[PDB]
Amino acid sequence: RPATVLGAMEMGRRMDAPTSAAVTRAFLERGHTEIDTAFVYSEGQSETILGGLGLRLGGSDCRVKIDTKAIPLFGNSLKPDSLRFQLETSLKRLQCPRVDLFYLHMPDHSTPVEETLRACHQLHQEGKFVELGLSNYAAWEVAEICTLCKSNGWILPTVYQGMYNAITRQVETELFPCLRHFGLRFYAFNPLAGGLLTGKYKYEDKDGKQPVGRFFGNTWAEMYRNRYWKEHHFEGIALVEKALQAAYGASAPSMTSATLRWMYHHSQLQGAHGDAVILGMSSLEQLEQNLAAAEEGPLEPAVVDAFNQAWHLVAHECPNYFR
Amino acid sequence: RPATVLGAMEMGRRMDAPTSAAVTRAFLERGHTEIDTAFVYSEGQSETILGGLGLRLGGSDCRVKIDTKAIPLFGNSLKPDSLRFQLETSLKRLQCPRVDLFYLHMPDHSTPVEETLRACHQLHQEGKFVELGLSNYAAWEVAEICTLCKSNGWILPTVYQGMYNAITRQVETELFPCLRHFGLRFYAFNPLAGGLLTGKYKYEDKDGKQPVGRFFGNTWAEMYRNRYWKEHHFEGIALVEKALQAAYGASAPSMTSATLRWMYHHSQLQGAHGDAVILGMSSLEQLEQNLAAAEEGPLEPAVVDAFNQAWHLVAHECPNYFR
Ligand SMILES: NC(=O)C1=CN([C@@H]2O[C@H](COP(=O)(O)OP(=O)(O)OC[C@H]3O[C@@H](n4cnc5c(N)ncnc54)[C@H](OP(=O)(O)O)[C@@H]3O)[C@@H](O)[C@H]2O)C=CC1
Ligand SMILES: NC(=O)C1=CN([C@@H]2O[C@H](COP(=O)(O)OP(=O)(O)OC[C@H]3O[C@@H](n4cnc5c(N)ncnc54)[C@H](OP(=O)(O)O)[C@@H]3O)[C@@H](O)[C@H]2O)C=CC1
Ligand SMILES: [Ca+2]
Repeated sequence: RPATVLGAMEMGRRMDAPTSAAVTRAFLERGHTEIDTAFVYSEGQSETILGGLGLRLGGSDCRVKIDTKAIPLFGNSLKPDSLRFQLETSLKRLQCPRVDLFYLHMPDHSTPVEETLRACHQLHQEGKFVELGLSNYAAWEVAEICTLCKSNGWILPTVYQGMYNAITRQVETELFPCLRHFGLRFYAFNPLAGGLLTGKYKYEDKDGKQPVGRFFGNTWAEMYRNRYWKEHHFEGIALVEKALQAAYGASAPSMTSATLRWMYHHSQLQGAHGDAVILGMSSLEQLEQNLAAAEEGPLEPAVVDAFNQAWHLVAHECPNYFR
Repeated sequence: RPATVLGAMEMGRRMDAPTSAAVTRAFLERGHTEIDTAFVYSEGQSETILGGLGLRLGGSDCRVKIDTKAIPLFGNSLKPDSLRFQLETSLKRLQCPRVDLFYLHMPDHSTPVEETLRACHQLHQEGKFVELGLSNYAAWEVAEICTLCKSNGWILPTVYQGMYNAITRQVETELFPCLRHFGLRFYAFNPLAGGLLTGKYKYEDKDGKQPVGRFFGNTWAEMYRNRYWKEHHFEGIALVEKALQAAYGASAPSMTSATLRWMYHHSQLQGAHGDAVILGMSSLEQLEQNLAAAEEGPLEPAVVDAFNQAWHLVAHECPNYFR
């Protein structure tokens, strides 16, 4: 019931222009509608690829919805001037007059949030975007922002994009309550923990095999290792894999599939409120594999219990949902 | 360095009028200053006892600072009218014209927070209290409240009273950052987890011994059991007890003492910001025992590591700091 959005992060990085176009064709041919990219993804090659797929983005004669973000990393801030530069560039790349969703990618702890939101309003007034979004803000920062917008009559954020998966559930305690209260819908990223929950890695690979992927041989490799590559995580994947063979046997699904099905059927996400899962992939064979799992049904209760047991294993060493 | 406040919950319940007066005398004779009670504590007998100790409370010729609260349980709400009835009664009981701190005991999910705060302001304008407080609100509810007060020119809350102890640290992740941002000081309750961290119980008592205390034979017995009486908690106390004997030997302190010393020396509480620990007791022998531990010095690092290891044991099954 929960929506599916296309994660365009690896477009320009692991997937070339052709592979990315193929993936977008596949995604849309399953009736899905929305795509997530960002100013910063693959040095801007992501937004430029999508902008050149002739999707007439931002138009009225247009079925596809597009999402982008502005960050306060590198030279950039979320101060008014930088904020504009980043969006205006995203637009020129995407070859469109406006985006459907515009996120603040992360908190800019050096810029008062008031200044940023006023600037967001002024940009909304100019029709550069439809909906405002937040990502990686703490629950309480969201509460502040929404209250400031109500009282200053600025556009309220209506979508939160956050780190959520079967073995990473910090968002549940405070963020979700908060989001439901202020009426934001939640879009999940890292739904496979970068691929860790596909079960294709073993802990001992950090010392030896080091397979070129999300966790090895790129700029952000180490960050992702500090996030998800813990011993207790690999215990938890094993625990689920054993529970899968036990309850399903020979007919057992891949735990790529199991992990995605957890998000769609057994998480706190709710189709009713417009929540979505942002799917990640580095290849077409992976997307087809994942889109299938999206449509698959719910899991036996004994497996959902095992996921829960695995989460309890790692909860103490869980990464923060906020920067 | 962190302050000490007297928990007056058991006054009228486990401690009679005489025992409570004795405890207040002892507490003040160590140079401490502030006392925490509530409208609801022991059906009002707490506030009435304190009011009859001739402390000339709320007066100018008065060394002691007094704290009370209004709840939205039972008939009561935090709507303006109820709010007044509760405070006005607290005053008549305490025999004083104003309280030094006035908490909203818990969130009233059936009353818009705006209505409540306006009423709090109007009551502050009338000089019924000095400082406004919150308790058991989610970090993000606090952020909302403070922002509404700034923008509506109402009194801001300046003290948060929250559930905090060596084996219960959920407040650390989001609440504390938030509190430091809005300038609230934190007062810890449940510092001994209701007495569980005194190490006087063993898990197997629920089935047999059931010793009349915080955890047995009262209205709230079962709530406290659902909060702290878990198997993994008792593991953790054992882990600390072994670490104490290991690093200190024969000269090892009681882990009533160790637990309190953790709050005062090794927690996130900071004397600098005016943070405090609210001490609980059901007898005078307990208070003298605890007040001693308050003044004791810091702990060996190997023991602080053991507390940390114990917290990691129970973090997944940790009670929420918010209602
Ligand atoms: N702003 C934010 O806070 C964030 C937003 N996002 C957005 O959300 C999306 C989701 O995040 P992401 O980390 O991609 O989510 P995932 O947890 O699903 O990670 C996707 C990764 O998992 C692996 N994978 C994908 N498909 C398969 C498969 N079929 N079988 C085995 N492994 C597979 C791939 O890793 P590998 O290359 O190792 O094979 C792929 O790169 C991103 O695309 C991006 O648009 C992402 C990160 C941050
Ligand atoms: N803001 C809020 O929502 C809350 C506020 N409060 C406040 O917090 C204060 C402190 O909380 P409280 O839970 O009472 O504090 P603790 O967590 O320290 O628990 C106190 C209880 O533990 C036991 N105990 C005390 N001293 C000893 C000792 N020396 N050796 C062994 N056991 C001991 C006693 O329980 P027993 O005799 O029954 O075994 C005592 O009644 C309260 O008094 C109250 O003012 C309390 C709850 C909620
Ligand atoms: Ca282990």
